[PDB]
Amino acid sequence: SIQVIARAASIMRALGSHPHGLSLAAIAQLVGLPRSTVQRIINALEEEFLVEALGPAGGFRLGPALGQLINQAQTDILSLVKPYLRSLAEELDESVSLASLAGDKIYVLDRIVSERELRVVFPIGINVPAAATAAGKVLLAALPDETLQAALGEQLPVLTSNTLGRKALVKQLSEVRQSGVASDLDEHIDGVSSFATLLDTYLGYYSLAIVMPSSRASKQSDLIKKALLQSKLNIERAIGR
Amino acid sequence: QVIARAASIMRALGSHPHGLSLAAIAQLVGLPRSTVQRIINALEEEFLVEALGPAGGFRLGPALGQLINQAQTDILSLVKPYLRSLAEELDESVSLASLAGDKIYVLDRIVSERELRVVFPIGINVPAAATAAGKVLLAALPDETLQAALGEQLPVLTSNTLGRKALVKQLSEVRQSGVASDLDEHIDGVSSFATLLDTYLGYYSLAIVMPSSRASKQSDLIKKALLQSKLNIERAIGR
Amino acid sequence: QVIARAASIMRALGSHPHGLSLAAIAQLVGLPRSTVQRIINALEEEFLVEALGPAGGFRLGPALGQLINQAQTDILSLVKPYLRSLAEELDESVSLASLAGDKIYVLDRIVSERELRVVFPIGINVPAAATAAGKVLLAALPDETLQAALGEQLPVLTSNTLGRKALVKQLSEVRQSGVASDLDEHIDGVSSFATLLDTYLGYYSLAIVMPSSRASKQSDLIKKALLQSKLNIERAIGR
Amino acid sequence: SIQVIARAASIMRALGSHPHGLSLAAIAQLVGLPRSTVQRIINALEEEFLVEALGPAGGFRLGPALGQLINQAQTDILSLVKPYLRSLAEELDESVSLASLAGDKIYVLDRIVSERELRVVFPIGINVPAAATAAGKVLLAALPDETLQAALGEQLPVLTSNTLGRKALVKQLSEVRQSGVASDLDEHIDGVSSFATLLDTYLGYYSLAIVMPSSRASKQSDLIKKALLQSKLNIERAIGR
Repeated sequence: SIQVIARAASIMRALGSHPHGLSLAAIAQLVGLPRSTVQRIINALEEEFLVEALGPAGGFRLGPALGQLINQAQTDILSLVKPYLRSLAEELDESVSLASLAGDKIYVLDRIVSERELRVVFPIGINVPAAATAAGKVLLAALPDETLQAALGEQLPVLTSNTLGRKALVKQLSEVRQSGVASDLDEHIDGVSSFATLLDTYLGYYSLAIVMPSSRASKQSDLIKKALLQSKLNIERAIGR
Repeated sequence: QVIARAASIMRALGSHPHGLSLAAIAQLVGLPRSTVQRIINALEEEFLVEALGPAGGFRLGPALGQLINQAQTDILSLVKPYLRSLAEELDESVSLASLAGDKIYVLDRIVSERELRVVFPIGINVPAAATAAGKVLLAALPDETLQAALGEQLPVLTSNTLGRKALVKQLSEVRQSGVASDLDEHIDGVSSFATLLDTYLGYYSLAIVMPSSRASKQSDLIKKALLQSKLNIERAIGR
Repeated sequence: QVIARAASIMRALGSHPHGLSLAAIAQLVGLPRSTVQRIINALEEEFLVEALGPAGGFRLGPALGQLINQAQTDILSLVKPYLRSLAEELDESVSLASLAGDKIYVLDRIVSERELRVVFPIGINVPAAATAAGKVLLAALPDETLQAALGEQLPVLTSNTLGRKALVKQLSEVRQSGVASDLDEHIDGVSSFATLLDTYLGYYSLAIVMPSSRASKQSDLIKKALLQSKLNIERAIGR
Repeated sequence: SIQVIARAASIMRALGSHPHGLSLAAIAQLVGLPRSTVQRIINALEEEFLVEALGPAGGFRLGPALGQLINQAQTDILSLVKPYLRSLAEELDESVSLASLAGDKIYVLDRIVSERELRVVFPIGINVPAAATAAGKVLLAALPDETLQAALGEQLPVLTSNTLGRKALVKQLSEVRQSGVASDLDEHIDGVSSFATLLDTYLGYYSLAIVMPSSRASKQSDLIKKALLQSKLNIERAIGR
C-alpha cells in the first residue's frame, strides 16, 4: 500500500500507548524504524498538531487536532448507546456500565443505576483495574496478544481475596475470548459481581457490563449473560464495523 | 507531506460523523478524487478509516479509539479535582464539556449542594449557540470552520436565545475577553459563565451553571474564579 | 367534665415541649395549683405525662406515641399518592408539613424532575412566618394561640420576609381566600403556594415549592391544582 | 388515683389500636366498662376534639386536638435524634433508619443512606411488616405481652425464604427482650440484613436500626451491635424517660 502513512500510524499507535510521552529514541525503538526517519515523520505530524513536543526534553506526546477528529464521532456513539443501556437496565433491574480501556484501568463512560434497595452505585468517570472487572476482562481479551502483555505489566493489583492472578487471569482470558462474555465474582469489591460483553464498534472496543450484588447474582447469572448478548447483537447491528 | 494530505482527509471525516462520499471528501480537501482514493486506501489499511459498504461512503475507524482513549481518560481524571474545587469555592454546579458540531457534550459535572440548584446529567447534549460553554468553544473555532456549526439559522431555546448576528458579534467579544456567558438563553431562569481550556488534546469548556436569580449578583466573582481555574488547569495540562 | 380540665392541661403541655412548672401550668389553664397537681397525678398514672425530676417540671409522656402513631402513619400513607399525583400534574416539588410552634416541619416531599429545581430534605424545619405552608397553618390557629407563634418579632430570612404587621394582615386574607403564598420570603429565588388540609387528626399544609422564575408565570394554575387536591384529600380524610 | 381520667385514657388507648374506628359496643367490650358510661366518656372527649364520630354509623375514631398535642414534641425528638443518626451512619458507613411501630408494620421516620458502592436504599415514610425487620422485632419485644398478640394476629406474612414464623418469632422476641438488640438475616429482602435496638423515649418507643447487605454483615455484626448500643445509651441519656 503506502508505507509512510503506515509508518506514521505506527508512531501514533506508539504514542497512544504512553500518554506521558516518549523520547524520540524510545519511539524509534518501539516501532521498527531508525531515529532519523522517525524524527522526519514526527515533524510531519507536528506540522498537523497530531503531535506535540514536551519541550527540549525531546519528548513527544499526542496533540490538539486529535480531539477535533474524534469528538463528534464519539459523542455520537455514546448518544446512540445510551438508550440501549436504559433498556437493558430496566429489563434486568440492575446497574449497567459502558466503559473503555485505558491501559491497565477501564474507564466508565456511562452508567444506569438500579432502582433496587440492595443496589450497586458508582459514578461516571471512575477508574478501576481492568484485571478485576468483567468489563476489563472483556476488553483485555480483545487486545492483540502482543499488546496484552503491556496491560498485564508483570504483576497485577489485588483488590479482594478473590482478585485473579496473572496466570488464572490469562487462562480465563482465553476462555472469554471465544465464549464471548466475562464475569467477576467479588474480585473488585467484596459482595459485588459483574457480567460483561465486548462491543466492537467502528470507533473501537467498548465494554457493556452488568454490575450487581453477588447476593442476587448467584441466582440469575444465566439470564444476565443472555440479555447482555442480545444487547451486544443489537448495538453492533446498529453501530458495529 | 502526503501525511498532511491524509490529515486533511481525517479532519474532513471528523466533521461529518455520518460519512462522506469519496467525491465529497475530494471536494472538501483540495485534492483529486484519485489521489484521495489512494490515501483513503492507505488509512483503511490501518483501520483509521472504514467504508460504509459499496455505498462508496467512508467514516472514521477503530484504531482511533485506542489512540485517544488513555490520553483522554487522563485529562478528565486530572481535571476532575479542579472541578470539585471550583464547585466548592462557588457553591454552584460546574460542567466540563467538548464541542461536537453545533452541540456541546458534557463530559463531567459537579452539582451544587444548594436548595435552589441546577441539575443536569453527564453525557447530555445542548446547542452550543445557547450555552456559555458552547460560545467559548465556538469562539476558538477557526473562522472558516465556525460557519459550519453556525449552519444557516440557529435554534431558539428561550425568548433570549441569540440569533446568528448577535451571536457572531458576541463571539468576537469573548474571543479576546476570554470568557462567555448566557442569561436565560438555554433554560429560562438559568444562567451560565464559561471559559476556554486549551489542552494538548484539544479544546474544552469549563462552565458554571446557576440560577439567574443568584447569578445577577455574583457574575463578577464567578468569572474570576473561572479564570483562575483556567490558568491552573492549563498550567498543568495546556499546550 | 374534669376530663376537660385534664385536656386543657395536655393542651398546655403540648405548647411547651421543654416543660412547665406546676405553677406555670396552673396559671395558663384557669385552675388552682392544687387541683392541677391532682389531675397531673392522674395523667402521670397513665404515662400521658412525666415529671422532669424534683425540678417539679412536667412534660408529655410515653403513652402519647402509641395513641397517635398508627393513625398518623396512616394519614401519611394515604396522602403520599395525592402528593405524587399533584407533583406530576405540575412538574414541581411538593411538600406536606405540620406546625410545631413558630416552625413548620416537613413530613413528606416529592422533588421535581426539572433542570431548574427546588430540593429540600424530609424532616427539615423552617420558620412558619416565611413559608406559604407556615402561613396556611398559622391562619387556622385560634387567634389567641396565634400570638404565641408570633412571639414578639419575627425572623427575617430574605429582603422580602414579611413583618408581624403585614403578616397578620395577610393571614386575615388567606384565612378566607383558602390559600397562601410566599415570594422570595424564605430563600431568594424560591416561591411557594400552599393550602390547608383539615384532617381528622389535625391541620396539615400542602405546598408547591418552585423557582420564582417559573412561578410568576403559573401561579394561577398552581393555586387551582392545590385547591383540587385539598378537596380530594379532605373528601377522603377530612373531619 | 382518679378513676375517670383512667377510664378515658383506656378508651383512647383502645381507639389508637384501631385507626379505622370502633363501634361504641366494641369500645365498651375492649375496655372493661358498660356501653353507657363509655358513651358518657366518649361524649366528654368529643367535646374536646380528642375524638370524632364516624357519622350515625355510631363509629368513633381519634380527633383533631391530638395532632396539636403531639406535633411539637415529636418534631423535637426527631430533630434531636437526626444528628445521632448521621454520626452512627458515618462511624459504620452503613445506612441507618429510625422507625416507630404502627400495628403489624413499622414506619420509617428517618434514614441516612450509606455512601458505599454496594448500598441499601429505602425512602423515608415506608412501611414494612414488623415481623420481618430487626426494628420491628425490637419494638414488638417492648410490647406488653397482651398487646403483642394483636400485632401477631394469627399468622405472619412471609417476605423471603427466611422470614420467621410466629413460633420462632416469639421465641426470639423473648431473647431480644433482655439481650437488648435484634437482627434479621435475609428475612425482609434477600441479600439484606439489619441490626436494631430499642429507644425508650419519654414520648414512646422507637427503633434505631442498621440496614446493610448481608454480604458485608456476616463479617461485622459484632461491631454493629456495639455501635448501636452506644448510640442507644447516648440518645436515651439525652431523651429517655
